[PDB]
Amino acid sequence: GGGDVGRKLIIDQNVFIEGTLPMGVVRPLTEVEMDHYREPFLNPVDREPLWRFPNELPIAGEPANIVALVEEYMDWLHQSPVPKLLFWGTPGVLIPPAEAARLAKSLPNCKAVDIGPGLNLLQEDNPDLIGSEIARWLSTLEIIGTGFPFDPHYVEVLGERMHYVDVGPRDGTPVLFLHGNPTSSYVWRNIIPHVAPTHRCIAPDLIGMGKSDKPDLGYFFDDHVRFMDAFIEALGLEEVVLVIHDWGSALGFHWAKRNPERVKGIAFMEFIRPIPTWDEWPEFARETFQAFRT
Ligand SMILES: [Cl-]
Repeated sequence: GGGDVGRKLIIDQNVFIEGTLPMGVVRPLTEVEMDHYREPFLNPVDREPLWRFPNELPIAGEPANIVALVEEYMDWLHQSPVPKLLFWGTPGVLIPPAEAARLAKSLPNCKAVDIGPGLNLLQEDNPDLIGSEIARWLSTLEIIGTGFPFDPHYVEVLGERMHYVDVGPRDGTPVLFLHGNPTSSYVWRNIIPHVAPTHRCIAPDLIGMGKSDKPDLGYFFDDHVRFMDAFIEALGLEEVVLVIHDWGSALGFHWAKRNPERVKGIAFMEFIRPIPTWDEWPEFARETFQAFRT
């Protein structure tokens, strides 16, 4: 029946972690890094978000509700004067170089930065360029390590505990870092130290991911929207700068569309846009993502 093939891969065999995660990094992840990425998902039942996410991707018009939501935030982004910083690599996964270049020209107030060879987790291939460029860009606004040496923070959100990194000073505009699938705040570990000297860095683990709680949800995008909206409010955030990636970019752009006065800049990379046909998905990943959605 529907879903059996993709669930066997992602839920039973843990393919998103053991296979697709390496497919998203140009360099080889170390065993220590793999173990940090594996930690939330040792129990197969906890792998639901890893499977629902690729089934939410807006590919070939489906699911229609996600396609519409993403089209809406992309239209918002095209009409917004907010400062934008777009990182891209070659060949990319979600964003081919030609699309990055086009968006750098068509989006208002947008600087683009080539990180060199990159797939999906650009932060793993060139953290020092991404971090240093974010830090320089923040200084203009009108506002590779394997460890995770951050003090834990936890906040109750709609009755569920969410984990986050929170470092840097409390007397400015904070920078909110949003990860995607199948990562956690760990993906930002080598970016945050470039920013923390000047700006507060807040990096939550999405519900069901990282060190956040694992409620019995379907882990649709709607669930992530609800929990991230409530996380932001539970921290009392007013205005923010966003640094977003992958499904975290869908969260960040959708939040910005709904809260435009509160977004003072967006840095983004390997982000969710509508993929009109399977031909626009990279061949090396096409049979994999088709199977995930079977
Ligand atoms: Cl995904």
